[PDB]
Amino acid sequence: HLKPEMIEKLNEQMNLELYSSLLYQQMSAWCSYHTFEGAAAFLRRHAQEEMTHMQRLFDYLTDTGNLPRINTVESPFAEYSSLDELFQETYKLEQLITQKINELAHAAMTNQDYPTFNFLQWYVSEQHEEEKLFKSIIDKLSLAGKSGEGLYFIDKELSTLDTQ
Amino acid sequence: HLKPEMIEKLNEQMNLELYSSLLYQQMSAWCSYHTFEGAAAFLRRHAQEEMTHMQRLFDYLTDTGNLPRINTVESPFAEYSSLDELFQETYKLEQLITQKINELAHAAMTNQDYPTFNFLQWYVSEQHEEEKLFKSIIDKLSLAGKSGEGLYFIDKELSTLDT
Amino acid sequence: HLKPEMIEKLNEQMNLELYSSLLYQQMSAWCSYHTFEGAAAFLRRHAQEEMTHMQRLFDYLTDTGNLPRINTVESPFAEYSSLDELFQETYKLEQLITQKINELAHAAMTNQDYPTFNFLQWYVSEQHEEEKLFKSIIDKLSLAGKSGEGLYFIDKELSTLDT
Amino acid sequence: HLKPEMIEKLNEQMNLELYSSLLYQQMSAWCSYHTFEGAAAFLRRHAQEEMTHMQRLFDYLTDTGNLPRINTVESPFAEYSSLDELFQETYKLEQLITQKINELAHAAMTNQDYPTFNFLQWYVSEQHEEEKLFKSIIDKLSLAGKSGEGLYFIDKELSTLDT
Amino acid sequence: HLKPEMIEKLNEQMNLELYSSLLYQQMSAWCSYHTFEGAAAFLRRHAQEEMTHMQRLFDYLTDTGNLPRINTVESPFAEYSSLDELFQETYKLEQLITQKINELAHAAMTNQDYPTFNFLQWYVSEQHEEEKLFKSIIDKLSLAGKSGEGLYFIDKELSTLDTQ
Amino acid sequence: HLKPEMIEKLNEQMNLELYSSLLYQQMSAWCSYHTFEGAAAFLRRHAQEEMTHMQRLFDYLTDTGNLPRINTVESPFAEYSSLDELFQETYKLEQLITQKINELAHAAMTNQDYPTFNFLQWYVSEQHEEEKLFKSIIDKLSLAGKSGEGLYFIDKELSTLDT
Amino acid sequence: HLKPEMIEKLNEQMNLELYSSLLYQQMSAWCSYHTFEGAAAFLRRHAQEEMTHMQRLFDYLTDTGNLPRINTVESPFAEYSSLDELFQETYKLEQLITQKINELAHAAMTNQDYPTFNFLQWYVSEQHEEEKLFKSIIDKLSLAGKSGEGLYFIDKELSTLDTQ
Repeated sequence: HLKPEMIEKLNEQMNLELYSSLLYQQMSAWCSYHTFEGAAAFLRRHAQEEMTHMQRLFDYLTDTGNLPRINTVESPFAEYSSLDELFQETYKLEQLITQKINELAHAAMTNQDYPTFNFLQWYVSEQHEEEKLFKSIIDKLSLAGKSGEGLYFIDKELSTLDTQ
Repeated sequence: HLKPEMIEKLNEQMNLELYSSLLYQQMSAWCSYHTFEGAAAFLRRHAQEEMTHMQRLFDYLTDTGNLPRINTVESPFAEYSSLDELFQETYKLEQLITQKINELAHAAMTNQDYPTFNFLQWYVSEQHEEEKLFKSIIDKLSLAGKSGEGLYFIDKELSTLDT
Repeated sequence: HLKPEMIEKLNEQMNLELYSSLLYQQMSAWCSYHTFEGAAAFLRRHAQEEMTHMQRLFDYLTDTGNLPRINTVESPFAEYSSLDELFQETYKLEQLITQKINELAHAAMTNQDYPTFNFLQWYVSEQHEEEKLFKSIIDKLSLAGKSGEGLYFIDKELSTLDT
Repeated sequence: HLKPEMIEKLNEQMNLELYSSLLYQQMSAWCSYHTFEGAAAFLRRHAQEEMTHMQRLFDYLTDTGNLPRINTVESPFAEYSSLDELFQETYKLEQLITQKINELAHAAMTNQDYPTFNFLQWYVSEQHEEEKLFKSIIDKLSLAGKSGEGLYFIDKELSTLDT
Repeated sequence: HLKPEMIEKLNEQMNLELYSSLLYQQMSAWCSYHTFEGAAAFLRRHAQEEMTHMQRLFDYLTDTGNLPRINTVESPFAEYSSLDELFQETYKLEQLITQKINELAHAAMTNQDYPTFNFLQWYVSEQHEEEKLFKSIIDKLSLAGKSGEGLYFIDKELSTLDTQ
Repeated sequence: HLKPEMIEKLNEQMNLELYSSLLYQQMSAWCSYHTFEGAAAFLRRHAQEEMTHMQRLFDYLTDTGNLPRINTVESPFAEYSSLDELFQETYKLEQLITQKINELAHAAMTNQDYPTFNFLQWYVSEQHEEEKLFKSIIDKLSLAGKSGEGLYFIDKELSTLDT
Repeated sequence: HLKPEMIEKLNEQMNLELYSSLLYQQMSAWCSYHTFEGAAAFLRRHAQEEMTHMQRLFDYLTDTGNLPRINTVESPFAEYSSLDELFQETYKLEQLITQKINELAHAAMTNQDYPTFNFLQWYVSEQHEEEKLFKSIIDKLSLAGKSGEGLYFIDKELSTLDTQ
């Protein structure tokens, strides 16, 4: 009893959360391969977090009598020139996700779908936290990332970052 | 480190496990949509388990100096005519995984890759457990799955199976 | 404080929740009378839950300087041809409540009543949970409700459902 | 010590108990193969119990200065047309054991072997409990065993019966 | 989905483990009859251990969709001239069992049956332990077994041997 | 018992592990003398670890009715130009140890010595972990090892690494 | 600091303790091969003890600014005609160690090396314990070691000797 438009938008965001999980997972291999073991462990944990975001959309869709649908997932494989460029990409992905959540909420308002607007609030709030988390990592690299010694400590901080 | 043939079969297996995870995820949606909430909960738990099979291959690739590559995943989306057909498919999928693992083990032997052969034993053993679990569900469905009532109870058992 | 239109839709919703409580109470009598004691126990618990939905609207009206008014309640008394028809009706009632809440939320927006919009989110969220609970009971009845035996078991599940 | 006739009937009974253990073991294989995993688990536990009946006769023979002799055991392998036929056979086997014990008790009396008569009371009493357990399983199968669904539930009960 | 050859080999080893249980049980009567109560108790416990080896093959066969089959079991009855000869026989039985496990593993390799090769590893490892256990008993008898006083202490050590 | 070839390769690997222990021990002195006390502590702990590797082979040889032989061990003493060079040598040594273990596993398979192949699995698995550990130290030195300050921290991390 | 003479005698002594470790280890295999498993265990534990005596010297040398040096270690492999003869050899070795420690102590006095004389007191005291331990084993053997039965008991004792 959601409108088809909203069902699909929700469904697409579910797929986006899935992609993001796999992108973070893939990025963790780049890190491991380039010796950034602590950044690898943060990314792997973050990948798992994103699956949780996926499952939550998946559950909203099944609970409203819909059939979520996992679409083709493009390969997340990429090359990065530095640890710094990899985290620039994570931050831009999180900004895209934020923007798609804003579009979903706007569409929910325009369609007068108050259940979905309310459901989305969890994501509005989480994306705020995500952008702070990923911006703080860029800010660390900016400040201390210009030597191997600096990278070595940031890598250590990443090994346990956000496990409060 | 490892031979090109081994790296490639490992990487392909890691992708098959990822696919399996998503297929179980997708099937649990089919189950919720058709009111089998227990089966859905079991499929969802099992999706997560398959992800850990993926990760263990991912971590062996990275630990051996290689860069695991998550390839494009085909949509797991499908139609099933019955819960029974859906679990037939899970069992076939698990027999395919069993077979690819055995092929990987045999490649390891013939390439004299003892570290890989040893790594794979975890999968040989897990696949023995996977096939019993999925076959036993099919057996439940053969025995008691021909009425709503039976499905009802099987669905309930599935809601806590293997927990 | 609040606009006349908002006070009135709130007050009407408070009365709909009261009615819902009594209707569930009345249905639990139909269930006891027809030997479905489990369904009766579940309906009785749910009647109490609906009363708390009533009270929360009552308390928001009073907290905003208004005097909530319990209007005459129509008799919830009715005949049902089956336990299945009875639960069809509970689900329709819950979809009607969902719809009135969404109308109330929309009125809140268009009146730029942000305190009321915020108060209503508790109901939007509760109604999402109500519809799943009632739909799942209907699904149980579709699957296993066509024999005495199935009803027996469904009745037993209902006796502890959502506790 | 004991008379030749007593030593021999004891030794034969010890072999019948061994055979019974293996027959229950073998039946549990038939049950697993046909998907009755609960019945299989119960048969397997019961096989172990029959082994302890064997051992107690073994230990009485040795304690009385005799050398117990495990004779050749016939293959317990067989085909059954149904789980019901299989449990019919367990019950017949248990009635045969009951009868051989009673013959042994009577031989003990007529040989004025009071130590043996006293030793055998453990078996008289155990056989009373064995026949109730096996008869009750047959009764479950008569009552609810005519559908997949019933078998399903009976199988589940068997998985924890007498534990 | 195991090959018939492997199913039968597994099945035969199951029967061998069963025989061995009954042989140990039978040997314990010889011991009791000849007053070696402690050796009797070790043998009875070992007989139970061998049944466990049987059940494990039995379970692998049922779990792979096969029907294990208990065959005719020959009588284990024998005469022994001494406690020492009885333990020579236990050691040779364990060497036979070891060899049949090696043949089963070789056949598994040749057939490319990696599940069965992996299953058999438990037995490769156990048989290593078994041969040490039974060799140590022969070594005790060799060293201290030549008098009744010696036999009396070895019999006492046997009464609680391998119950760690 | 085992074949002469297997006995000899096992004995030679026992000796290689012993040598490795003493090399780590000697390298720890180089590190102490050049003020890398944390590196020295890690190397001392690892020398003890390699001693356990030696023992497990010694014990397999004795348990199989053989007589292990500790051969003459050449002095492990050497000059290192840097801490980075020393750790490059430890990694090369672990690679050699891994390769010998793989040649031993191979010889076991082709001699059909399944007991030894099984025994060697512990080493296959251990050498996988040894290589990850020693490669990670060289990776730390590569990232952070180019200033006294960086060496200072790596040395700290090494003082408790892998405990 | 440390005079050359002292550094050398200390390093030699480190190497003798390393040799003694390996000799005890090699002797345990002899015991194992001849079925004296309790003796083998004792010697394996004692080879570990000697290694700690090696390490304590190693650390004294490094702590005084020297570079201890592990020299070539000659094969400890030997034939022993009996368990008794093997323990006669361990006793003689321990007397040699005692004597080398006393020569080191004397060298430390002659050279006015009070730090080293102090360091060596651990060894003086230890070697007094070592000699009692290995003498007591020979004394068990001369008393009860002339029958297989006697040997079986001493072997049992050896299996847990010196463990608290």
